[PDB]
Amino acid sequence: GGSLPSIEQMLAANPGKTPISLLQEYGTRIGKTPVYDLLKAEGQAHQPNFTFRVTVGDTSCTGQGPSKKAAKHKAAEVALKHLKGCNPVGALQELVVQKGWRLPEYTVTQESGPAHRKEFTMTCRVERFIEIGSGTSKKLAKRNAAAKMLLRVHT
RNA sequence: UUAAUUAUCUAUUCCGUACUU
RNA sequence: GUACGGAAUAGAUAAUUAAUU
Repeated sequence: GGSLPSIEQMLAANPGKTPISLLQEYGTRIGKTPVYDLLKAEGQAHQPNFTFRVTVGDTSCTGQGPSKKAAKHKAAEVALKHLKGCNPVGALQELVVQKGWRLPEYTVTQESGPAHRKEFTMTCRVERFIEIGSGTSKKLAKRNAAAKMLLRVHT
């Protein structure tokens, strides 16, 4: 167990999780709760812009990012401080089609065990070339495999 | 006609963390 | 019962790129 909790102690004990999930764990000790408000949601489906605000007791702060996840993450990170007071897949497809080859293909060969810390290994396939990559999602794994493949097919 | 990328929402499944009964 | 977080599947919306017609 433990005693006399503090916001300085979480940074040494579990800084690996989001400040969103971590800031509410601190809220329970002080009786406060981090309320989340979306300040902004606009832009094209290629480079949009998001804003979050978090409120903990008599204080509130904001954060921003290219996604809903990145904007909420930065805002919780700012509250904690005051409480302490190109596409490789598309580039490869454009080459593979220009070289006269058949369209690229992707297949998973491996996966991690824990679902909360999932990982993937994916193979890229071209008319003569084959390469492998990995990532925290099947979409990220093919992106990594495409990045290594761009070095193989290109000369 | 085909392939690839990105953001948001809803539903389902799995997993992790905190609080509470 | 509540809040936050990741992965997979399905549906809806939107923008972008390449090849072909």
